[PDB]
Amino acid sequence: ERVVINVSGLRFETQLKTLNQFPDTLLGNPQKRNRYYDPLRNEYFFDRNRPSFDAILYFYQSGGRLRRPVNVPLDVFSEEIKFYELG
Amino acid sequence: ERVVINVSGLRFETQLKTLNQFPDTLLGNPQKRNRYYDPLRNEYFFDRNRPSFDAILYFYQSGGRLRRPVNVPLDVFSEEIKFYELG
Amino acid sequence: ERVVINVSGLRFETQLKTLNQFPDTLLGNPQKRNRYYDPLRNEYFFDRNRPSFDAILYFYQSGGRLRRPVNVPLDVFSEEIKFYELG
Amino acid sequence: ERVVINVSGLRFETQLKTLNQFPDTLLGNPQKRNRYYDPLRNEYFFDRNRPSFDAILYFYQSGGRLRRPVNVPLDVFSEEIKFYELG
Repeated sequence: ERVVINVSGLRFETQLKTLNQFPDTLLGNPQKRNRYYDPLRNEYFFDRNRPSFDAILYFYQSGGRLRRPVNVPLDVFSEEIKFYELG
Repeated sequence: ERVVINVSGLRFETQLKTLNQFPDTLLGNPQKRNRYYDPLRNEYFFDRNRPSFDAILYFYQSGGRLRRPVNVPLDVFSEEIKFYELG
Repeated sequence: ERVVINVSGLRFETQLKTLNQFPDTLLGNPQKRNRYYDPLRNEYFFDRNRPSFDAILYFYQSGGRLRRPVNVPLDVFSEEIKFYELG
Repeated sequence: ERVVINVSGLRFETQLKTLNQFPDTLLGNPQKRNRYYDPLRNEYFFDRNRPSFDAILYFYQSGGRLRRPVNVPLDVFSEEIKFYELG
């Protein structure tokens, strides 16, 4: 019931139900997310920006609210939104 | 004597005495906090905003001081305060 | 040669030599730091503000430079400086 | 294929291929990075500023983009850039 997402060493844990809410996104779509799955460690690994992920995960947890972390530059954050397919 | 609170993968450790200071809150009230207790991992798990929790825990540690993290948006933070019942 | 400081669940690792640089401080003075030592886990535990500690540790690592983290309020940070005896 | 960089207790994980992109830097040059390698723990250890490292790692991940974290002071960050040899 609980998924582990490893973003460059920073582990995030959430419920599969939280991700499946938006099946139109990378993390909400099994076919897409599975290419990042590590069966040895049983977690999804992304070699990407760590600070931006708090806002990405919150998008799912809040049911669709997206807020840019002030500490994260606008151009860095927009690239992440595009990668995770939230737009 | 020490409690572990797991907020979306981010572990916080504090003393039970620190939480019991405010028995009128979610974390200070055994009946409320226990529904989030995971006996397998022996920790309380919250699938919620990670950045906001530093200020939530500090509220207990400082004996009642609540300060909003600049890096956390006002509307996101207020929802957390309501959830943890600090108001 | 390496010490582990656990601040409310957030682990920091540094070298004993880095702390001993300022023997006039809490962390640089064996008699003071030892009352926070946990022999079971072999780490020093502080049930205190997590965000402020990055600047506290950097004080030792930089050889005396103290900068307040913008994300940490001035009154919260000053209380930490007083506790760790850096002034 | 995956490297672990331990910055004062904060673990970062990336791919060796991500670092080797810039062989002219500390982390991209085997001869330089190896003096910080810990064979016992199998990770590279740096007793340095933690907040600055997110932007340092992102430099490699983004293929050369360097942005200063607002929460990190300009003079602290510049010292890190010099140490990791990104300039």
